[PDB]
Amino acid sequence: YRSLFQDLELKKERRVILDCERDKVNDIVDQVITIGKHVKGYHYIIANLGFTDGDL
Amino acid sequence: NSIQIGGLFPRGADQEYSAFRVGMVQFSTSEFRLTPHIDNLEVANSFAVTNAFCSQFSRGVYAIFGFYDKKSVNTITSFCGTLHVSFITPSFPTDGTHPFVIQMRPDLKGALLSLIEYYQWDKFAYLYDSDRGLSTLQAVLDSAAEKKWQVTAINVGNINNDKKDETYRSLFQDLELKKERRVILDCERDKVNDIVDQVITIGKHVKGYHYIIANLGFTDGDLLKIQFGGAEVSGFQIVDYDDSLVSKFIERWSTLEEKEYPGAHTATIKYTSALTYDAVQVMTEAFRNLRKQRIEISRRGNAGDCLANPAVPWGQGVEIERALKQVQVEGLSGNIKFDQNGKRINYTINIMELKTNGPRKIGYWSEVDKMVLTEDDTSGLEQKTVVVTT
Amino acid sequence: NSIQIGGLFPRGADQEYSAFRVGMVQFSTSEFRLTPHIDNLEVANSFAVTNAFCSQFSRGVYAIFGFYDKKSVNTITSFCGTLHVSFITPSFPTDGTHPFVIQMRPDLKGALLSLIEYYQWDKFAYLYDSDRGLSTLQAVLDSAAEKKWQVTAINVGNINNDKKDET
Repeated sequence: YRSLFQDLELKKERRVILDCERDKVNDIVDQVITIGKHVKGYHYIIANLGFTDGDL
Repeated sequence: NSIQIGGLFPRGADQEYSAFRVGMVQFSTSEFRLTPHIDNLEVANSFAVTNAFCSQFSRGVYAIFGFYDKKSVNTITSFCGTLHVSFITPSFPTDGTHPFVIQMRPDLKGALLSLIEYYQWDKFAYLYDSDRGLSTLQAVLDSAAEKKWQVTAINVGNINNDKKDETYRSLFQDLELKKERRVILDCERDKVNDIVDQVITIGKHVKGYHYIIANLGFTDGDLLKIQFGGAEVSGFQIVDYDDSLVSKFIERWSTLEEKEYPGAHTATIKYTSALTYDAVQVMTEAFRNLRKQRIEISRRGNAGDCLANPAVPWGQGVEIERALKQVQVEGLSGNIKFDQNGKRINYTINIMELKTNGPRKIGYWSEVDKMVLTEDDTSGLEQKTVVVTT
Repeated sequence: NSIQIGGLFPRGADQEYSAFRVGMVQFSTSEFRLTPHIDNLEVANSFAVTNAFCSQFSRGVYAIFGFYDKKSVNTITSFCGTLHVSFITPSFPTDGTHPFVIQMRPDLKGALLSLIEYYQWDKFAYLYDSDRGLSTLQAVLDSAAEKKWQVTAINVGNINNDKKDET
């Protein structure tokens, strides 16, 4: 993910749409909290019916 | 000689008690084997301190070991200075030069005030736990008006454990009223990692911020969680793991049984556990020198009641206080030399910075040999300050 | 009833001991006359505190009176909260709400932080004796960052009595 998110910061995407299960979402959500790039400016979209089932 | 010593320990400090027993394995010589009167009692209640104290005072022990609270700082410095029994601790030093008080924690505010002058700050936030006293707060405020600094000093120990998540959002957003990119944290490694996770809660650990941890346990924190967060973390770790004397201890420490000795099998170690093992080296070298000087101190329970009015003690412990201060040994915390008051001297504090590759030394600080930088082969984060000739 | 009470007093506080006896003249009713176990001892040494304490604890007294040092703040709040004997003092209050601790000094930092807002200050010098604790220093610093104040806080109790003119 540090290989992936720093490649995402080559284009610096403030617009991320995640399409995973609520375990695999919260894996990637914690990787965003790992790199710490969940500050204002970014926008995130979870693409399952379990929006409240994540780590809100 | 079965030398009766003290065995006070706060409850939950069993890793320090584990390294206490490692010193009881390594430093129990054939000349004498030490006899600990183990009192795993509380530390905040001085009633719990006094009953463990006056029981060992009824034993006639010669060197009491443990910690002390900021409540029990004036219990230990009052009775031990009066009842002529030396006390050894890894806790924070006392401002008053009290007799019979030996203490394993070297003074950090000399390197700390020198560190802020290195980073050349003028206004910074200073969150602090008041449980180790406010003498470090008195140090940064006396240098605030001296070097024209604007300290944002807010206590954090007043926050109860019930709601210590919304109070930080009240606190950090008030810290973002002035937007402090310069935060110095003065807490224990549990209370540091509480506040560190509150920084990760608000997410303001990005580049631009700077953080300073103000204890000797810099590697004892949560380094991996904000190793790649973006901000710059700079601290002090006295346990130099690069030393072979430290590493061969870890080769004995990390191979211990974790079930038998709790918190031992991990390769990392608390500095309080390291200062505990260093204290046994000083205590053994003392009674080896009492065996060399042949000052026979054979005391039964003649001290006895600590409520004797007046309680006049046996005066041979004054030389035992002196012979502790005459011990100059090495160890896990470098050279261990004492003054005439029990404060550690001729030490060297290693300035440690958390980087992308992890913790990294940039310099060392001794008490009179001040902050001299240590070599800076910047292989990781390869920027190397491009020389522009003209 | 000859009610045994405490009689701890720091040495040199005899004017307070004088008004203590005026209360022993005025407020000694016919129902009961109080019995002070007078201990005019030191206040900095907790050993001197404990022997005067545990003697009256051997008496079985009901209300111990005196002062306390910032050294003996954690001697009184530890034993009296444990040994279930109430203590009365005119000394400065404790930050921790300890049991069996009664104290005659009302909190001044509420009027003090309100007074600086009345004079509308922004930068001031704050010399202080640390012997009454640093809770008043904690009050003015928590209102320093609150009201954007620049406190010049320098301790003065560290100055010894030998050279307290050139310092």
